[PDB]
Amino acid sequence: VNSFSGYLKLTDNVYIKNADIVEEAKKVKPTVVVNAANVYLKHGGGVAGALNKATNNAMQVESDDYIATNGPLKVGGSCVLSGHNLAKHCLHVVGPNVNKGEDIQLLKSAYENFNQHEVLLAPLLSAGIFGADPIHSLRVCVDTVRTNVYLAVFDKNLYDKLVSSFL
Ligand SMILES: O=C1CCCN1Nc1ncnc2[nH]c3cc(F)ccc3c12
Repeated sequence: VNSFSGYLKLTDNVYIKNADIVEEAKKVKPTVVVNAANVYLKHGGGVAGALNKATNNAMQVESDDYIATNGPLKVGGSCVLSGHNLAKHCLHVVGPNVNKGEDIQLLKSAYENFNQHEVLLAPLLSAGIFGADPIHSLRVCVDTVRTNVYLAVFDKNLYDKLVSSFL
């Protein structure tokens, strides 16, 4: 038993809710919140900008030190950093950004990072400003992630579409 509330159960291990991931994280304090990161951990907009804003820019300060030490992430890769006031940890995962011409097949690799964590609160990778089809992203999630994932979808219209079309 865990504290996630109001989710629709899609599969054995995948759950979905129309919610603002920032508000959900603040209320749940999950062990892991996933960020929709880029390879430079520049959290300027989308989910990343919202999560970073909710940390009062502490996520960005920590991220800049991470990059200065380690260099950029790989597309499809991830790193674990602090969850600040939102979660114990933030798993920064880089899905491919279609608006940069990145290969979509990397989306499966991106989701594989979730399997290193027993339970996660997450957005749909490569959705939103990353330009992928969220219905495809949901399919890859269900077919790749084996750990327990609670997906927060900000847009109510999109949430209803994802549910209604789910196979
Ligand atoms: O809806 C979708 C589907 C693909 C990613 N994505 N974006 C979010 N998904 C969940 N929670 C979110 N909170 C936000 C706050 C913002 F300012 C901007 C975007 C989001 C967001």
